[PDB]
Amino acid sequence: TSQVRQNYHQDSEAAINRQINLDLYASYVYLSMSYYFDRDDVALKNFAKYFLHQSHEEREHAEKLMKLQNQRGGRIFLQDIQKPDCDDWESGLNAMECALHLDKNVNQSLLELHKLATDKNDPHLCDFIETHYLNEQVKAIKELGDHVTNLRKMGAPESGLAEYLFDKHTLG
Amino acid sequence: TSQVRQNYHQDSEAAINRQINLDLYASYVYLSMSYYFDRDDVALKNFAKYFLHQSHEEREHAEKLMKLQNQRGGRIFLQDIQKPDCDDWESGLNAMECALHLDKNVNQSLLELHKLATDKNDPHLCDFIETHYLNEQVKAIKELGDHVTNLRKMGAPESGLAEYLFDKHTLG
Amino acid sequence: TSQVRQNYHQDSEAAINRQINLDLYASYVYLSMSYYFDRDDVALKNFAKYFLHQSHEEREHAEKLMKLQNQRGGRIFLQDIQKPDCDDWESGLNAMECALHLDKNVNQSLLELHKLATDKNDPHLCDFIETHYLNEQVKAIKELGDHVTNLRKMGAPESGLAEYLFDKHTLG
Amino acid sequence: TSQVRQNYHQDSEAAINRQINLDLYASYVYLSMSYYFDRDDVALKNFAKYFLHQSHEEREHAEKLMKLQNQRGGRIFLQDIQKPDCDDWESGLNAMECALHLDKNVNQSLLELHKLATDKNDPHLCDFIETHYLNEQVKAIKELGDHVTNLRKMGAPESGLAEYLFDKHTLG
Amino acid sequence: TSQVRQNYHQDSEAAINRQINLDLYASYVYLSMSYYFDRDDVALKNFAKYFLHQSHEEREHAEKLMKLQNQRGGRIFLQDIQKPDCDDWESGLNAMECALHLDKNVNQSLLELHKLATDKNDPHLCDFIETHYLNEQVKAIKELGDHVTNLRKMGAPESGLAEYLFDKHTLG
Amino acid sequence: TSQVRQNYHQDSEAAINRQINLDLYASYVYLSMSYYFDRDDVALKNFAKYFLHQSHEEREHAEKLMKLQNQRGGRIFLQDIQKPDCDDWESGLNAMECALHLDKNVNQSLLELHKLATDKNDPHLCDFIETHYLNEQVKAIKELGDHVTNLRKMGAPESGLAEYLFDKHTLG
Ligand SMILES: [Zn+2]
Ligand SMILES: [Zn+2]
Ligand SMILES: [Zn+2]
Ligand SMILES: [Zn+2]
Ligand SMILES: [Zn+2]
Ligand SMILES: [Zn+2]
Ligand SMILES: [Zn+2]
Ligand SMILES: [Zn+2]
Ligand SMILES: [Zn+2]
Ligand SMILES: [Zn+2]
Ligand SMILES: [Zn+2]
Ligand SMILES: [Zn+2]
Ligand SMILES: [Zn+2]
Ligand SMILES: [Zn+2]
Ligand SMILES: [Zn+2]
Ligand SMILES: [Zn+2]
Ligand SMILES: [Zn+2]
Ligand SMILES: [Zn+2]
Ligand SMILES: [Zn+2]
Ligand SMILES: [Zn+2]
Ligand SMILES: [Zn+2]
Ligand SMILES: [Zn+2]
Ligand SMILES: [Zn+2]
Ligand SMILES: [Zn+2]
Ligand SMILES: [Zn+2]
Ligand SMILES: [Zn+2]
Ligand SMILES: [Zn+2]
Repeated sequence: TSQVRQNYHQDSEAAINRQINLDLYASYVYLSMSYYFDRDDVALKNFAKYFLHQSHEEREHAEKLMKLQNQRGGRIFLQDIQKPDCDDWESGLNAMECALHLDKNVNQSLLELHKLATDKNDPHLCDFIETHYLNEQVKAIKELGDHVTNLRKMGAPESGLAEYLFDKHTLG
Repeated sequence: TSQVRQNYHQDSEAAINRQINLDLYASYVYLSMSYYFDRDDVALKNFAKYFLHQSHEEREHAEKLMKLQNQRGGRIFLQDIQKPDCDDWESGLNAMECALHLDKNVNQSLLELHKLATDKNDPHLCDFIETHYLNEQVKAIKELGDHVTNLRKMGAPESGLAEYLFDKHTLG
Repeated sequence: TSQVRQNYHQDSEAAINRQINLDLYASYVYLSMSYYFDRDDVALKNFAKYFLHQSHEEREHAEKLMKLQNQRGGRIFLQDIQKPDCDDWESGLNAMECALHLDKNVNQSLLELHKLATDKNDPHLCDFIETHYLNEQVKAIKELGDHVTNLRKMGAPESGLAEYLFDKHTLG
Repeated sequence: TSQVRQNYHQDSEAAINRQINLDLYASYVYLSMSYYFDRDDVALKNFAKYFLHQSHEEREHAEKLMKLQNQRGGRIFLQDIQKPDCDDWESGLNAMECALHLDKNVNQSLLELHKLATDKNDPHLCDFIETHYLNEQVKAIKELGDHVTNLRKMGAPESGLAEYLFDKHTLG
Repeated sequence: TSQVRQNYHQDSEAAINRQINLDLYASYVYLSMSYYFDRDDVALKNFAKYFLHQSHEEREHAEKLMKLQNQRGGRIFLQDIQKPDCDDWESGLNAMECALHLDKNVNQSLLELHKLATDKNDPHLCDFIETHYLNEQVKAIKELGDHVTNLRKMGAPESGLAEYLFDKHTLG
Repeated sequence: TSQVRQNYHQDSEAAINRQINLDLYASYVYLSMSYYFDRDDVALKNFAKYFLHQSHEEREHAEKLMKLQNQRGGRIFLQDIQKPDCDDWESGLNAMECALHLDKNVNQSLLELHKLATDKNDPHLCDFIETHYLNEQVKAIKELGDHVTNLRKMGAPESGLAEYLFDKHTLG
């Protein structure tokens, strides 16, 4: 038992390790999405930049959870980072829809982690999740919903004009 | 009778109280419109910002009339602020049409107030209305008419592309 | 169901709408109080400025809750904003006592909203209330209590000297 | 009953008074440790500076809890501040071990206070503890653990060279 | 015997330890007084600030004596810091009267310490006391006397107006 | 076939995808190493910072190869990123030895990729590898060798003093 460990349940430690993997996975999905939009036959530079930004953020989230694990005297155990479900993301709209679905999955995991912390009477962990993650997640989900709505209203994915203009006027 | 009161008719005092309520109502309508455009399934940020600006302006108008009432030795009596007629404003174009109709209603009230002031030989009140309100109202009505025209010509409300581009290029 | 909605109970959505109305009501009460102190037969300019500041803050609170409602995929429903209970607020002391009572009522509502969020296992909503509102409310209530105490000790409301000096030395 | 008091349980009020005493005690322990390292036959200036910093911080914590007690309408009751268990702290390593043990005791108290606040449905108090204290405490405990580890690995307490170099390279 | 110790009598060493405790006690009394004036039913912010300043100064005095003890090769022995005689300090005037009495008690102790140093032919200790403490103490006592006089002349403690205005015009 | 593709062999495209995976793996190994040194029972902050820097660099390498793949009209196919061989890295020295071995493995892969490019008469790819990667790799390997030598000469891993001082004087 770590000399620093206090009020830190085994289950919480395990759940933090799983959340580290999921954040890294989410980083990987966004990395794949980013370079899809970098292909010469897709060529939406600001969609590419947008997803690369999300990729780096998810990596930073994982790093912050790795720091938390050590702060509380838990031990980090890393797992393979699974390749994303798609190699080809179809269109700007489809990628935004996929991002939205991903972010709600990550959100569900965070909410389950918060519930566990509550159940184990770990107010430090509850506070960590609420402060660093919950509102960020809500904001990301709202932003992706907004983007999906605008793309649909503009006539995406069938209108390549719509995705081009959105890339310029919203993501640029 | 207030020690400051001079040449200030009872009817004028009453009409000022009614105009305070109407300006507050107009503030409320614009507040409702603003956050409609903030919904994830509408997602026109500059339409939202535009109407929030109008909301605050209408609130400032009411405050300035409350100051006038006290300046002249009248007594402010506040009434309930009625909820707007709609919860869902339909489209950018429809909201601009509704705004236009509202502003002409407020204008009619201001013009009736000015007529009353004229009828009661209250040149201070005539000057107050002419200086603070009449030209502002004419400008707002012209601007909203301009916006309605551009949205219609662009193909709104059926073209979600039209409302998107207008949001970016005129309201942004 | 909104594409963004997640872990957001119907009851929470409804309670947020009620809190929006109450914050707007509180804005209205403070607006009425402010211009009472602007009357020529009251003439306490810093009491007027103090309450106008509270009015605007309460309006900002409502706007922030309207943003939250949209962030979570809820739908804003606005209700009439009731006129305050008084047109004449009596004295600086009486207005401060009324403000204190109002702020504790708003606080009770916020605490009930937080309890609901807890009961519905909505840590994002718990965090929103705790972070934006609870400590602000506690501080406001403490400040109003302080002001009431000083006014009473100075000899208010019977001493117009007391309210004059307080206006200058505390609120100025 | 204080005019400001709301949702503030008697037990919470009492627990805050006890935490004020414990923070003051912790301040006192660190003050004693600091000047031990200031002795001519110990003479580790940065160990002295390190503990004096912790002493002042603990004093500030107590002051902030005294402010909270008044904010909520509780009444501060102060108790004697007990002298620390030791007059002679032995070595840098032993003092760091003692600091670590102290900080975990203070942490346990804070966690029990948070549990009480939760049990009494006092979200303002839960938020106060989580925001001002829990993460600070976790960070302090991690830092002290780090310091203990480095001192042990370097060969402390038997190596006066180890404590000298640590004083220079980590605490300086 | 410390390698640095020279011309430093056992009795002087003991008296320094007692003065350290008394300065810490005085710090504690002023801390209690400060937060009394922070209560919502007292609410004199500058009385609160004034006493908090005295609290910190007394703490600094103790720290400087702890440094002296080590400088001369004496050994610090800390004792419990007794809670102050009152939890409720009554009024601004009564607190200033209590402060005055406290400062004269601390002064008497300092003068007895100086007499001891003289009796033990310790000119370094005589100089330390004269330079760091005696004139500071005389100035504090004169200031508190001045404050008591002004509060009494203004009509304190019965005039809450007097204490309010003094808080603003002298302590602010 | 991509409209941009020219002189880009299928085998080269495949080898680039494998190198992307290996760079990401190397990023992951360094990430694991970094937070090992962040544990409270290891507590070498500059070893932690050093490996985190290498992690980010390897990620940037992968991103640059993903850009190259698109530049040449190849198609990125991502694979799982395998967890590192160790969860516990033992000591600073052992981690530096592991880093050295890893970097020579990555170097061997880069050299095989360069040989393939040469065999397929792809001077653009030869130039890309030589310019972005080969000299960087040689420098990293030399640096890690230097670090291993200094740690061994200082008495690592048995001397915790050696690893502490190296952390301060070389990595700090
Ligand atoms: Zn983030
Ligand atoms: Zn990073
Ligand atoms: Zn797999
Ligand atoms: Zn929390
Ligand atoms: Zn929080
Ligand atoms: Zn205007
Ligand atoms: Zn205003
Ligand atoms: Zn109605
Ligand atoms: Zn005119
Ligand atoms: Zn354009
Ligand atoms: Zn606020
Ligand atoms: Zn606003
Ligand atoms: Zn009504
Ligand atoms: Zn919370
Ligand atoms: Zn702190
Ligand atoms: Zn302080
Ligand atoms: Zn004792
Ligand atoms: Zn909380
Ligand atoms: Zn001093
Ligand atoms: Zn100090
Ligand atoms: Zn006692
Ligand atoms: Zn002398
Ligand atoms: Zn590089
Ligand atoms: Zn990058
Ligand atoms: Zn595997
Ligand atoms: Zn070449
Ligand atoms: Zn070259």
